[PDB]
Amino acid sequence: KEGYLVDKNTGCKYECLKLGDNDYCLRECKQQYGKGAGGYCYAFACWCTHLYEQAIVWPLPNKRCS
Repeated sequence: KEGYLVDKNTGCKYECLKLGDNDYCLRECKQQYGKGAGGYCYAFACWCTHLYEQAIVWPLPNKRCS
């Protein structure tokens, strides 16, 4: 159930730092979406790829960033 992790509030896209560097993506998903996660940095977006059914990926359905 993989994809870009999501801002659980406004459901704006979750922006990662310099693309390529799969360090911040990893870290971030580690310390919010669980100490067993993984991912990498696309074009200013953290695609995380180690996730469970109870990972949602951007946006939210019922409250995307309007």
